[PDB]
Amino acid sequence: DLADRFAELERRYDARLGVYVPATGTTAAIEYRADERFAFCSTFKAPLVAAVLHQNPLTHLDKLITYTSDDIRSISPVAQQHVQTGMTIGQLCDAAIRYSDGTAANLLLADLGGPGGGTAAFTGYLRSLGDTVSRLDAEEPELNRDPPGDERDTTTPHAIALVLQQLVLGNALPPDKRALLTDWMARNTTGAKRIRAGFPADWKVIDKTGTGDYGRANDIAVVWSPTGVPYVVAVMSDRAGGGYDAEPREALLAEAATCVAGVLA
Amino acid sequence: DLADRFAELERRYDARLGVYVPATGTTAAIEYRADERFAFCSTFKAPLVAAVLHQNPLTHLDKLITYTSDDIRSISPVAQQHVQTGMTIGQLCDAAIRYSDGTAANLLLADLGGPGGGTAAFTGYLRSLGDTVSRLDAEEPELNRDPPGDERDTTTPHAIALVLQQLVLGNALPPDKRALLTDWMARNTTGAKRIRAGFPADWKVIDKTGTGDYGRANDIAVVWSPTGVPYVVAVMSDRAGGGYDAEPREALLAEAATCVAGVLA
Amino acid sequence: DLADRFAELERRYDARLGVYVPATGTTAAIEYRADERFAFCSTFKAPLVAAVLHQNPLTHLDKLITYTSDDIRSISPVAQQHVQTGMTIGQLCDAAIRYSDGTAANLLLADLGGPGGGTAAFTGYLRSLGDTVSRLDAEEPELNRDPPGDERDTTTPHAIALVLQQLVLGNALPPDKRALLTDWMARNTTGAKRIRAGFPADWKVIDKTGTGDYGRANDIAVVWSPTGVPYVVAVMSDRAGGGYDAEPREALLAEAATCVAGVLA
Amino acid sequence: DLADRFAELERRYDARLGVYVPATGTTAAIEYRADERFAFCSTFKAPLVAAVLHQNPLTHLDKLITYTSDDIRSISPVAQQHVQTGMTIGQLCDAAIRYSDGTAANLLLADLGGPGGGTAAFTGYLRSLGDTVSRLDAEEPELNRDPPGDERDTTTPHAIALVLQQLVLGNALPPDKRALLTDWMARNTTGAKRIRAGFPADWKVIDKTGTGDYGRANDIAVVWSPTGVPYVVAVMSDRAGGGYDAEPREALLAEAATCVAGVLA
Ligand SMILES: *C(=O)/C=C/N[C@@H](C(=O)O)C(C)(C)S(=O)O
Ligand SMILES: *C(=O)/C=C/N[C@@H](C(=O)O)C(C)(C)S(=O)O
Ligand SMILES: *C(=O)/C=C/N[C@@H](C(=O)O)C(C)(C)S(=O)O
Ligand SMILES: *C(=O)/C=C/N[C@@H](C(=O)O)C(C)(C)S(=O)O
Repeated sequence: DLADRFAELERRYDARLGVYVPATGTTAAIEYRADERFAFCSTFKAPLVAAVLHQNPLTHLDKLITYTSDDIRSISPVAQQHVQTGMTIGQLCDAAIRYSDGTAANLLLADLGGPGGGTAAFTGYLRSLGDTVSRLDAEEPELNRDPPGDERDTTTPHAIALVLQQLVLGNALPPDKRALLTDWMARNTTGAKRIRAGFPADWKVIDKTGTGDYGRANDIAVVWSPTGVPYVVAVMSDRAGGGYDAEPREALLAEAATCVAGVLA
Repeated sequence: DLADRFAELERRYDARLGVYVPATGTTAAIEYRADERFAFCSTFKAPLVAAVLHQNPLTHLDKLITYTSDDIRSISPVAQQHVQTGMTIGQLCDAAIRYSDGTAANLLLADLGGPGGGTAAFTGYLRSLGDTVSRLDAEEPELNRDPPGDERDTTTPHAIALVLQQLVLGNALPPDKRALLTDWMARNTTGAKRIRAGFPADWKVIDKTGTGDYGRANDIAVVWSPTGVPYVVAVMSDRAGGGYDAEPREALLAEAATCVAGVLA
Repeated sequence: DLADRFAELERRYDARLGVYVPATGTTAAIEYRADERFAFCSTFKAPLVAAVLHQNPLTHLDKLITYTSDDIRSISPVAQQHVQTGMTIGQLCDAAIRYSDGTAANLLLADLGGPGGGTAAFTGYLRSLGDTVSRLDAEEPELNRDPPGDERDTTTPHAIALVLQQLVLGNALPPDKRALLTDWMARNTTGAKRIRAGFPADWKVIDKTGTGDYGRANDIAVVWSPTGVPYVVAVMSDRAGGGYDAEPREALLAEAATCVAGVLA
Repeated sequence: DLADRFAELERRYDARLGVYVPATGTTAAIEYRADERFAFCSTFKAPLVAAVLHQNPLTHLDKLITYTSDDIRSISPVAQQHVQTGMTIGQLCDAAIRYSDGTAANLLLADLGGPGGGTAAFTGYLRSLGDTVSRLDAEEPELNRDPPGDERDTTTPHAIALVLQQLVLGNALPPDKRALLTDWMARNTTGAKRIRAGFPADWKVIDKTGTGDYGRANDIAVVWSPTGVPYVVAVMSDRAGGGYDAEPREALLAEAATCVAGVLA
């Protein structure tokens, strides 16, 4: 009967809440709008880094990439400060995950190559991981402002949680590459008020946030209980009824994570 | 059903969980063995300090009390450093709440005066708050050693929660005296791994812990939601099956408070 | 003295360092190459929006400005996503201060009006604050790429400090317009590795950075001691011996700010 | 001329200040009352843990130590909650450093073995490292209330900084034991408003604090530059002119640390 509390949070925040938690040997899966489509936003930056790491040897992280002023089309708090110096693949992976750097994600997508600047190649990496519903059709910041009902650049809480499970807890990556992604998400600096704020301090939380227009605000995370049991939590939400200028509500994601924590205790 | 999760941690930690959260205008009351009798242990020092504040004026806190080395009976991290100087009533209140000092509580009990070192006077104060169930018959450290089934020095999560609601949230004390009591519990240094560990960091938590033999571990608390809504959480537990030297499981209290936080979210 | 440490980092980083801390009532004035001219770079946007605040009332902030793709010339993380909808006056101020948007600054210069994109109007506001030395002649991205020795688009560490002192601590703007200017500089997102990284955490730091070619890296800041004492710190630097594409060294600005924080404590 | 700022801090805070920083290869040695005697306070718990580490193998840290209520003679936030279950030697080393547990330090002194609870063995360990000035004669908390002028339980900022240098940067311990002591001092929870508050955030600071009567406030630490250069900072202070109940001033230690940070920059 956890769907009642989730439905009450939707009424309180005027939002559509989507929550999925994969099942464990001891607990059942938590599902609220798990198979509904929400916008990817910056949450695609976590499997994108894994895609770059998967198709390249570890030595590729030192390849320097140079870009111009016209490449910075969205908020890039790190790419903005290295236009003259350039950036390696590893620095692009660090900025895309920890600071949600918009330009870093577009260069990482271009590093994947192929049509669409790497969007079709990234979606192919999800299909190889069993993901059958997610899709990425544009770059930043276009993928954030898709109209409601448009299935472009959307995923499901059920789909993105399984992808995050194989990248961190599964064997989709070797231990050396998987340890790089886990450390990057563990030091994320944009999710202090989302899933991290809903879980107690003794719980470990690595995450990658995502914000867009129409009040969109998601956060995919892997949590560790104080005893050490790992759970994957996928929380996504939008407020498309409020319009394009709808303000996201980070408290809804923090409140939903507090509901999930009581069930996982 | 929260009672099912409240019935698993008993089997998981081999304990007897007692939870009570007084109902508010928006939320219902959380009950699990709420009317079952649990030992006061060191939690009685919260209504004990409020008793001294109730009968005595503000200037009574500056009254010095002397004591010899014979009066130090239980754990007294502060009393073992003022045997030559003595402590004023205010210091004994600060030591009894924040550090759970055993000798300070015995001195505050004798400060109430009466039969048995101020125990009957203490129970008499509990009766004025409408609590006719709880009782205190012994002094430190004998009240922690009462065998199970015995009703001496016992209380219930139902009756101690309403008492804390009257003292901290109600009008049991005038505002200037109530501000002093809340500050001491807000700076408690013995409850980091109990209710404070089970609630998210953005929740304010004041508490007074209680430990004892037979695996007794209690924590009565008044928590505040990130929006400012106040609740009262009373969690008590023991493991009488493990014998006299049963080990108290602090993780059971912290894990129980997370369940309460989920429903209260 | 401080001048010898200020003469060491220049050798450590192969740069030309310029510091100025205007004297307050308590301590003296820290000066090192204070009157030597350094490039304005993106630091001119701090007094720019203050000029737009001064000669227009508060209702002018709501004025909409429509622009095309050809107007995007320098880096513009915020201005590049509002080509169809346009931006307001206040939105251009927030983007030019917090994100150092080049397009927003070139539009703010045009909003002040006048000849040559209104650069003389900008300097037409500096002498009114007493600044005789500083000058601005070009728009982005041309003011950043002036050759060394040229005096166009230059100020001095002595010249832009007292203006920042007048604009944050003096009486240059009314309180209604002062609150907005200070808030925008406190939420700056382009200078976490400069003066902010040099001062301890308990020091409030508002700033507006500036970076350009020839290894030019500036940061003007108003810091507050843990006790509430305000100070104006202006650190400008270039590397005019390494070519047009010399790498700017942010570490020198953070080390110089630490060398300023020592005497101020 | 850095001794001029240390004197003004002595004048402003009404306290005697002791500061020593051992000279590295690039910088010189910073001294201010470095050879004067200051009380040990809780700073002796850093070499005490290293003493137990040095005299015993790694698996000795798993030995369970049991104690009674009488062993809690000072503030012991960790030992007070483990009277029933007991504490291992590894847990005693953690609590003595991170939480400055009083009972844990006394038990570790007994683990060293020797006359008067093992204080003669701890002093002998300091003589082994080359320290011929420091001395420990009392236990907790008697070593904190010594009168001014007494050499009992005192060291010097010059001697304690050289002891801490070999224990962390030197090779007084093998890398396995040395990594445990460094990790414990890195996660200290009692020095937030002392040396840590005086250094920029991008400097890594491990430390152990000390506080006692007569306004005594010490903090020994090892800091790391943003580039990775290590320095040892020993800051001690008292206010013995203010009497037994003289309040300590943590801001004096934080302000003196900011002066050292600017010189080491
Ligand atoms: C994730 O990829 C984020 C984009 N950032 C959003 C934000 O809330 O800052 C936008 C859509 C507003 S942006 O293009 O900066
Ligand atoms: C508060 O009054 C005390 C509970 N005392 C326990 C403790 O953990 O300190 C005992 C059982 C150890 S005690 O009889 O002091
Ligand atoms: C102020 O806003 C500065 C722009 N300066 C440079 C920068 O790194 O941001 C450039 C390279 C964009 S300048 O191109 O002419
Ligand atoms: C280590 O230096 C401290 C022991 N405790 C002191 C403190 O300030 O925490 C005292 C002075 C309170 S004590 O004598 O326990």
